[PDB]
Amino acid sequence: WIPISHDNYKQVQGPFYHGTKANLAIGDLLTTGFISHFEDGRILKHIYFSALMEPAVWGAELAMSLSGLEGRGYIYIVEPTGPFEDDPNLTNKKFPGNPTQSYRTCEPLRIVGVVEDWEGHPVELIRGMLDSLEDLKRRGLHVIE
Ligand SMILES: CO[C@H]1/C=C/O[C@@]2(C)Oc3c(C)c(O)c4c(O)c(c(/C=N/N5CCN(C)CC5)c(O)c4c3C2=O)NC(=O)/C(C)=C\C=C\[C@H](C)[C@H](O)[C@@H](C)[C@@H](O)[C@@H](C)[C@H](OC(C)=O)[C@@H]1C
Ligand SMILES: CO[C@H]1/C=C/O[C@@]2(C)Oc3c(C)c(O)c4c(O)c(c(/C=N/N5CCN(C)CC5)c(O)c4c3C2=O)NC(=O)/C(C)=C\C=C\[C@H](C)[C@H](O)[C@@H](C)[C@@H](O)[C@@H](C)[C@H](OC(C)=O)[C@@H]1C
Repeated sequence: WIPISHDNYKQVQGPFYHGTKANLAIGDLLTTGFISHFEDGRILKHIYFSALMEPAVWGAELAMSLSGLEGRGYIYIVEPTGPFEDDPNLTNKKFPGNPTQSYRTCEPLRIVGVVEDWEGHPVELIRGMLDSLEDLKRRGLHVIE
């Protein structure tokens, strides 16, 4: 397993997926739903995406739940427009390496397509992460812009 950094992200093949509450068209830039999060003594602002579909399904479900909104989110096929790196939240935490192929970037995502069809996770599965994210939100440690 090879860590993805600003030195080697160009070696990562798409496609990529992003889950969100944002309602945008193909060709639009995602400048919304960046996450302000605490890391190494400061707030950083990143948008998150994956080379696999399922992490974006989680991203859409949690975007909708944290926003208190009804229904399924949106999943976009995306390209980063600047350097990206492993999401440290999902890298050498619960699993070795970055098995969900989840990445973060400081620059907007380009929407290049839409995912229409997916099977969601049961809400019970979403509740434990939502509880944790609600607390981090209250503490200003992870905040959707
Ligand atoms: C694609 O990721 C998803 C599913 C992966 O599928 C799956 C199978 O692969 C996972 C990987 C590779 C992990 O590394 C991981 C993990 O590191 C983690 C929790 C569980 N966290 N919590 C719930 C259990 N509770 C005891 C502790 C808090 C996980 O479940 C997973 C996990 C999975 O379930 N982290 C922790 O336990 C700790 C120490 C802190 C958590 C902090 C916040 C809450 C999270 O970081 C937020 C910012 C998000 O990152 C997640 C919600 C992910 O949603 C997205 C869209 O990113 C989600 C895991
Ligand atoms: C008393 O301890 C606190 C210090 C407060 O004050 C303050 C100013 O000083 C801090 C120090 C000195 C840290 O060293 C620190 C830190 O190392 C860290 C996060 C924040 N972590 N996350 C932010 C969200 N993001 C999506 C995931 C990573 C922090 O906020 C802090 C932090 C503060 O905020 N984390 C990480 O580096 C990594 C790599 C992962 C952590 C994973 C989970 C999420 C955490 O373990 C959860 C379960 C909590 O245990 C902490 C958040 C503590 O919060 C409480 C109330 O217990 C906090 C350390």
